[PDB]
Amino acid sequence: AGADEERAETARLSSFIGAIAIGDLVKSTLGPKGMDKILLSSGRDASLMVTNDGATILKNIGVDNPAAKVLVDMSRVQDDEVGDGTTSVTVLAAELLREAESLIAKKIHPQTIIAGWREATKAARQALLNSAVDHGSDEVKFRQDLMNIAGTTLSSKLLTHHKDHFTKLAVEAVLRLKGSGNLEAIHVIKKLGGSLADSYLDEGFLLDKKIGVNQPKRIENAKILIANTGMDTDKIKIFGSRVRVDSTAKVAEIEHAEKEKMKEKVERILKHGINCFINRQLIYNYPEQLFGAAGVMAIEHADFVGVERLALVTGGEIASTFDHPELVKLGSCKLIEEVMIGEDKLIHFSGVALGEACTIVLRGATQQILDEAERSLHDALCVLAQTVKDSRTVYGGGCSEMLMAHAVTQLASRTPGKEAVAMESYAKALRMLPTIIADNAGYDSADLVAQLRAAHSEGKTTAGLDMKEGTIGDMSVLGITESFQVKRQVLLSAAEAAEVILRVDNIIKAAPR
Amino acid sequence: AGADEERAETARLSSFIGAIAIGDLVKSTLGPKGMDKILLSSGRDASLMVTNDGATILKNIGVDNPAAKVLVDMSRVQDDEVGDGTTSVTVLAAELLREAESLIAKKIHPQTIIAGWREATKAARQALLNSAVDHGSDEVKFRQDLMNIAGTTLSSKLLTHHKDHFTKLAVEAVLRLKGSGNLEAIHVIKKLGGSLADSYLDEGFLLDKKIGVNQPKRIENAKILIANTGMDTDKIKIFGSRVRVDSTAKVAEIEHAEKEKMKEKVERILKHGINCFINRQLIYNYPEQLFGAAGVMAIEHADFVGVERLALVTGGEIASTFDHPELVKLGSCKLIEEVMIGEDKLIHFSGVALGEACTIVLRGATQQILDEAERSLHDALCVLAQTVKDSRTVYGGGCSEMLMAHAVTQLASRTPGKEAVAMESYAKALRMLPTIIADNAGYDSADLVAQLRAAHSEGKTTAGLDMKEGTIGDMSVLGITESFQVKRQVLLSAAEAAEVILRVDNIIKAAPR
Amino acid sequence: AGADEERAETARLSSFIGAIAIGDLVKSTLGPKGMDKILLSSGRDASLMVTNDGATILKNIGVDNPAAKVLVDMSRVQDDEVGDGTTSVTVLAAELLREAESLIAKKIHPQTIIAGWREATKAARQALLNSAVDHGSDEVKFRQDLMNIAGTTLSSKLLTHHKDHFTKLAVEAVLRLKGSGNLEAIHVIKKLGGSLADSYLDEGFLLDKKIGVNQPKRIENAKILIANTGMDTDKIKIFGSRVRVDSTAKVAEIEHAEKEKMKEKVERILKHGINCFINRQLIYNYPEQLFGAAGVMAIEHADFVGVERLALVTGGEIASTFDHPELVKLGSCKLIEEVMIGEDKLIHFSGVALGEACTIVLRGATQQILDEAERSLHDALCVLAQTVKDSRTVYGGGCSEMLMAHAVTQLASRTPGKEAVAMESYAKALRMLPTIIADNAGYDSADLVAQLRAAHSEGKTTAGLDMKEGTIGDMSVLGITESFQVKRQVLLSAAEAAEVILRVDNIIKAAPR
Repeated sequence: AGADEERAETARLSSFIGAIAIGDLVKSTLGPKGMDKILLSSGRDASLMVTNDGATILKNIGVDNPAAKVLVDMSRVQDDEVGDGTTSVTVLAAELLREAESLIAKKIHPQTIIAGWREATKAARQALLNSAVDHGSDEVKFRQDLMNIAGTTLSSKLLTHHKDHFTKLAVEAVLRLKGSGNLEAIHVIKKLGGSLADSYLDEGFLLDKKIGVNQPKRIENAKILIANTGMDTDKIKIFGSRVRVDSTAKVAEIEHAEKEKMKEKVERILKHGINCFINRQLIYNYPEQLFGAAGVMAIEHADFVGVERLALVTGGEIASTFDHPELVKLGSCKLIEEVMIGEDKLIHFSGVALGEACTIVLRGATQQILDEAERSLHDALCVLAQTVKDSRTVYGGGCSEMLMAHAVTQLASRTPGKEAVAMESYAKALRMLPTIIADNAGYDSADLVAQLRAAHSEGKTTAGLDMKEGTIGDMSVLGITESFQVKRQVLLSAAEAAEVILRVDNIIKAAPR
Repeated sequence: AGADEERAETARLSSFIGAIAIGDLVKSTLGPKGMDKILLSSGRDASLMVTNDGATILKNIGVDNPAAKVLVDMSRVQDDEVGDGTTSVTVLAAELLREAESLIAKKIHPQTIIAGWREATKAARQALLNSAVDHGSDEVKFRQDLMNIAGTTLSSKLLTHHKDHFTKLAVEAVLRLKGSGNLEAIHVIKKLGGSLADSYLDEGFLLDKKIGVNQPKRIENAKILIANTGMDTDKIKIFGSRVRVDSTAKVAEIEHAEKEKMKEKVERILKHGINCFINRQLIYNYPEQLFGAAGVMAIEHADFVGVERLALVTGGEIASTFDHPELVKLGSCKLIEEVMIGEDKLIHFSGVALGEACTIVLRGATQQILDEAERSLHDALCVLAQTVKDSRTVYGGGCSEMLMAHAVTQLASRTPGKEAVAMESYAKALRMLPTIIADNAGYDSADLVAQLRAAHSEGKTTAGLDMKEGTIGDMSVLGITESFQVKRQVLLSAAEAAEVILRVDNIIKAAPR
Repeated sequence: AGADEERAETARLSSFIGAIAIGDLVKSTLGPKGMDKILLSSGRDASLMVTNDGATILKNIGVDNPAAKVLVDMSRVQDDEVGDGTTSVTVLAAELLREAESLIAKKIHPQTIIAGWREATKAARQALLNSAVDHGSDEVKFRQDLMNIAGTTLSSKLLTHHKDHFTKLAVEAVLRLKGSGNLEAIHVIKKLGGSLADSYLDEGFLLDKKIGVNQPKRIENAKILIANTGMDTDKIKIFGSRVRVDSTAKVAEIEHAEKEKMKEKVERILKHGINCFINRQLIYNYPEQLFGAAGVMAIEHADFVGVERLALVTGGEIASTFDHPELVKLGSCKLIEEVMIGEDKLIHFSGVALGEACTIVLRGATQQILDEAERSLHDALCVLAQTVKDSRTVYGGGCSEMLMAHAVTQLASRTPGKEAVAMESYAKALRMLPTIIADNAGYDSADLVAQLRAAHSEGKTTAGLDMKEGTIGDMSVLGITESFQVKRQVLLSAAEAAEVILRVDNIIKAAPR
């Protein structure tokens, strides 16, 4: 079957290599001051894709044959549950593998060593219920809505110079989302024109299409018409082919028949007061001359997904044949217009009666960075939704890591012999996270770690690493916090990821269903 | 893999090399006695293109991997707002990079150095509000229209002998152009025939087509008809199919139907007084005989772009079916005729009542050099149009640069330590421009630097580098002046390109896929 | 990387190499002795073209990449002014480059050297607006029409034993083209039959074609018909299909319909008295039988180019459908006939009322030399038109070059020696020409230079190199003269063309790395 199997030394090594390669790259991402990375790939990759979110970059590609992709895939479930904020879940699992060099010296029973992973659940659950997290969002909430965790997610990201304002905007978007919808109908677009606000919140839906140069500039008391069938007429579903009437003179009636399609469209249209027509496909030329005289703005080949979303927004319609007008059609009427804001022209649909669907339009600084904002909304939508629902968070700035480390030292003394040596090694791993945060800051590491441990040991969960100061301070005053979900899941599956490879000392031979 | 990550000094170096290569080529370009350059290259290039405009050449070719294309791109946005006259903006940006080698010797914090750019605000503005330059350009004007900057723009260019006259012509074009209509409707064609004037200005629009050998030579009562649909008839979209017939005689009735189509065209046409017909497509043969007898000039397969601009000029038309004659067509009426010019035959539309759109025609001797005028005219339109709107200029020949240099010298050593080195690096950058101007003309650079600084220091703004003289002289009488917004923007444009790579906060980075 | 690597020493070399190769071929050509050269290429070239005139050979073919084709191109512009006689302008420019080797001795600044070209304008102004010319050429003028300069142009050419008579003929040709035309409508052909005249002057246009086996030999009071559309008829619009009949009687109309086409052509034709028909395309067989019996000669697939000249000649016509015979057709009638010239069979159109367009028929002895005459006509027409318009001339045979040389020697010592070496070199360029004129004569070159200079110095412009004498004599008696503006342009042109690549030190490169 072309099976690739490695015995003892080689099998273990591949996991070891996979964990180390990813650790160095992800470590710089963490913290208020993160580093943006630039990735270039060939083969269905347009240009360098720069992702600040570690989970997004791993999901996108499958670089090579060594085992690590499955470990990567699991993080998505975590994302649906919580996901982002800052990425640290992958890093802790990778360092577990490094003491394995020490482990070979033990020389014969790795399985006994394994009982530590179940023990790790003990280590992780001890962390659970231990440490005051937060009071939690009531619902909507006035000032606790943001200016907290989203900013922290952003801090590692470059756009933060104007971006932090954008993050603040996103919570407003999440609060409106809760009501009856689901987790759908959120649309964001960006504009090349520069502004300090760098974004506007629209009460309705954003679209970009035009009938033609002629027609009135704006419409009011608008009525919206949506048609399943195109305005094109002649073919039927089967030719109706070679007609041959009895000279040129009667061929004219068929041309006349076209006029009948034109007239029906205007007669029915005039009574309603129709201000806008939206059709998802091709549109017949004849009606276009007629729309301009009437003062009605139509949209040719409107995208179906936008239209379908639009329908809940406008009260909906039953789309059928030209009978479609009047009562079978329901149309919202606040205002439809093409406004000209800043430079590039677009059409704004707004004032929806339903209130169950909304759209956001962004403005940028004008450059390569502008395309960055596309990925940027998506990060914001996910961070806030979970933070309000979980109602639980933990202190950032490495505050969480030092507290747990003091507790885990005790755990090694907890077990009489073999368990103790293995359990202690897991505990020392946590120490590196605080050390790395301080080192990139531009401050002396030795002074930092000694003072750090003393504050955590005392019992203050709030106290943590302050990079700006270069010393230890109160994290809570800063307002930096990490989502509660990211911490419980990493601890539970960090052990599971390493568990499938390392515990296997020998291989049978399968692959079925 | 394939990341092209470039860390610390290597990243800085790529910016450095791009700047030095560009400056040497462009330096000879700005001056009364510029050289002129020809590029051979190969592949999709013909042979020795010669461009005197630095901005045009940088955009045309993107030769290599190092970053500079985006910096180059920004020059064009400047062109819309003024652009050229002479190209000097690119040179100043490059020189600021040379001091960076000195900076590694300092080896402290590159961010700290960045402070000089921000205080460059007090430099660009120092150039501003200091030294009155002219005062005029209120609108139209008799002799201030040219014999100024346009001559200077072309002074560098070889075509100066006969062409300086052409430059004079271009401002007349801008005067008609000016209004609240921004920039629209400008068309220029060079012709293969030589005259002393080497160009005549047409009051209307120039086109090149003919109905056929028959029909009268001159209409002089010119009325214009434009049709969206061809004169061709048969298929409609309801064929009547491929057609039988018992005998050849029956097919005769079909010909007769074609005849009716001819008659409708003439009956309506004579009443209007129709003198010329222009159709943007193929034209059916039958009407052609009709037009010839009537004394009406028609154009087959007329280009659409000419028509839309022409419509603005004539007063417009509404293009529909054969109902098109009379009132639905406005038809302007001064003079339409085909006029022989020197060598090649062309058709001229003239006498436009609206006044918004006009056309320029150039002739020339008949040279490789002659095609040069097409790109040159575009440059001519851009320099003069902004000259009137800005209403402000600066002294050329290095006068502006030496003055600014005197102010920056005080700033340098006065501030102690780390900031002084940064401030002074920018300051001596200005020194190179005086050296570069004198060196290319055949005079000793060393002597020139000493004498130049002493005159500027005294307080005479007008005095500057005179290449023909070999020393210093009064710049204003020479006729060399620089656009007002080129100087505030150039300092800012030079500043941002180098600054962005040195910002983002450290970033040692690495990244996989 | 791209563009061609030239600046400093290598760039100078390309100009240098182009000048030396061209000078040897052209040097032989100068003067009555002048040597004819044979050039061979077999694909797109009929036979070796001797091309005695230097200007004609350089323009026809651009053999290679080095710069020289553009320098060559200017000479035609000179030709438009006059630019012929015997070629000398190109040679003087080339020798300017020879002492450039001396210039590397200076080893540092070529620009000081450049001021010498300006000096040349001062030096060359003593050759134009100076000396004396001839003061004849009233325009038209019956006896001063030729036997002068055209013979001189031909003196170099070998054919001038019977050829000189041909040159005399050409002025009559220039006189007839006098008017509002320019240079158009002149056709020249040659024949293989020998006669003393070697040529004949005809009243009209010559075309080689024949109708067919049948048809009258000659027509008088001839009327000319030209048709855009061929005489082929049947399918038009809607073939009426391919027809199967029910019986013999119905098919009567098809055969008869063809007859109507025949009837229109004959009945309309008879009233006019039609003697000849010319069609630029294929012709239908039925009319062909008619033309023979009627007494009318028709031409199948007549060349369109021949037809267009003929139209000015006959007063023209409007070409369309069979409505064409009568007033819409203008016929000029003298005599149209097919005649025998010595051996070959040709058709002659003659007796043009307009007089604006004419054709020349050359016969000749039966020689390689005979094809030389075709070469001669293009040169003949250009020489005479300019001579009447300029009203000024200079003495040939090297008389012009030596006089100028005496003046330039003084100039070198006037300037400082470093400058002087560069100025003197332009001056000694003139000296080589006297040596060449004598060398082709077979007389001793050393003796000739000494005696030549002494007579020119004295002040006699008329005195020059008498090749036949072996010493020096009166050029005017010989009748050899050069037009006045050939000299004005050569002196300005020779200097700056070379100067543009020597003026500049560093140049044209884009951005390799």
